[PDB]
Amino acid sequence: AKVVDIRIDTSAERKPISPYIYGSNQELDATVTAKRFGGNRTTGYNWENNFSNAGSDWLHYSDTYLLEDGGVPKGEWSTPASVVTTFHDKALSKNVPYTLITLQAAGYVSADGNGPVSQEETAPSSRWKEVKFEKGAPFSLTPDTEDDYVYMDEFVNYLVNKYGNASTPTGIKGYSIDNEPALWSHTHPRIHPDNVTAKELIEKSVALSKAVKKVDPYAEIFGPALYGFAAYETLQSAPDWGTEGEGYRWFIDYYLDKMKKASDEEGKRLLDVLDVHWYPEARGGGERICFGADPRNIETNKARLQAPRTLWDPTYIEDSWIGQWKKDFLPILPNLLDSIEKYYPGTKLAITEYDYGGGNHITGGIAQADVLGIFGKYGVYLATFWGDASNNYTEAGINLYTNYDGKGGKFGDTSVKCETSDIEVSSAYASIVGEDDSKLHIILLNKNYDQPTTFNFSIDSSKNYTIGNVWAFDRGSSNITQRTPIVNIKDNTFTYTVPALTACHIVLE
Ligand SMILES: OC[C@H]1O[C@@H](O[C@H]2[C@H](O)[C@@H](O)[C@H](O[C@H]3[C@H](O)[C@@H](O)[C@H](O[C@H]4[C@H](O)[C@H](O)[C@H](O)O[C@@H]4CO)O[C@@H]3CO)O[C@@H]2CO)[C@H](O)[C@@H](O)[C@@H]1O
Ligand SMILES: [Ca+2]
Ligand SMILES: [Cl-]
Ligand SMILES: [Zn+2]
Repeated sequence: AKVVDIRIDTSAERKPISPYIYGSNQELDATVTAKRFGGNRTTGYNWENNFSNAGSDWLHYSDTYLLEDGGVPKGEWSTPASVVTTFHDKALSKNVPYTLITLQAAGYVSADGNGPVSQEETAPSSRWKEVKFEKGAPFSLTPDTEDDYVYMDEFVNYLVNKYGNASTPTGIKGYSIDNEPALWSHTHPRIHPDNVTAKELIEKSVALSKAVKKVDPYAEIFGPALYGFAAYETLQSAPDWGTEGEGYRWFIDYYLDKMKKASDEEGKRLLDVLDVHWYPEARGGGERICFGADPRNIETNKARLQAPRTLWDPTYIEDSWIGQWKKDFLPILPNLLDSIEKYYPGTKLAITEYDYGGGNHITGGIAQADVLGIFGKYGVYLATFWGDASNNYTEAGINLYTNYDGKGGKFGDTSVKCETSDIEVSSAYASIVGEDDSKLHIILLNKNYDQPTTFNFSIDSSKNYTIGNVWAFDRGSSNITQRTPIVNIKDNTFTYTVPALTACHIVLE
């Protein structure tokens, strides 16, 4: 019999959980709290006519993909920014409080939707329009599609004119400085053939941020949307890192320090959120836990359940090149947060793309629930899962926090102290609402693969809990269903046995 003790103190370690950590990039069968318009297709997106380029994802085709995939009504295809206004309109209609829109910085955007762009048509060419951050002339709500430029501040002006600025209820709250710059030369060689330099990225980030904030001083700027660890460390061996990086432990520090320096010179914050993508490299059963992972491989599923620990646990070393060669930078969230504290205090942290895999398997659901608990506990500001609606268990993991009862019930927004005696077989996160502990929320995850786990709970609270309602998902179904309530609570202690591989949300009152 596996027995684990869970100890919670509702008065200790109280910290707000940002409401935006429960987001997505795609349209999911889950209640989300943030929507990001980003990814490869957004680098060459032209707001003036809605065309965009697939880059290496599909023969460098310039077409109407984003209009089609975004579900934009045909009659609006020629309307400026219809891809983005359709995107934000949808978010607003779903009561999503945060919309993050990627702006273009690689350099050029699609001039047309005429198909493949040849290598001989690498920008500049008739197939592209040059991006300029500041128009330097009066904005127009009807941008000229005949000239050679596309202006980012004019794009932002169009959105602010329509929705109000970021301080208002319907305004777009954040903008991203493009997408995965260290991969521009790989994903978008027809736009930016040369490997991005550290100097170039800072120059562009500062210039675009200034341009955006002159239009909407309340908008939050997100950067650099790094694809993965190699970019975090050296911006993918940036051509000038040997010189620019002198004295810096990794590119993350250089980016924060240089953005802080530019902000100090400008007189206002130019970087609001340090933004990175994290697709785990963790392996099990001979394969990575994401990207083509086989749900039949038990060792991979088991590795997926432990992988979230790389985000916070100093004692956990995953099986990957990062776990092997980059221990100095693990656990990853504390290292990113440490860098922020050292080089640009006050900067927020966001994970704008991530996927732990096994999306249609119970372990993908449990890992997703674990990751969200970790994001909340460690102070992540915004997070957006990258993956489609077929990831039913990932969606259950999100709904366990955002809509566990099907009627809007959600995890508390204030994290409180909650410790488990066995971090390998379980995870537990607790929260309350605001400053009130009248209702105590607990996400309890049993990672035991084939045996139930008995949990002995001990809670320190100003309230005496008498009932604990329960909602959970498991291998029987990704649908979250209400379970029999916990009723024998003695002096805020109780014992609850959970079946193998089950994710629960307990609400004590
Ligand atoms: O070209 C016409 C053709 O399009 C087909 O659909 C394509 C689309 O053109 C293409 O742009 C799209 O690309 C995806 C890509 O497949 C996906 O891997 C990638 O994911 C990246 C992400 O962008 C991140 O920034 C980072 O690198 O991590 C993630 C990976 O986890 O995003 C791209 C889009 O941004 O794929 C679709 C489907 O193949 C139509 O299907 C076809 O009918 C049209 O004729
Ligand atoms: Ca133009
Ligand atoms: Cl990158
Ligand atoms: Zn789904």
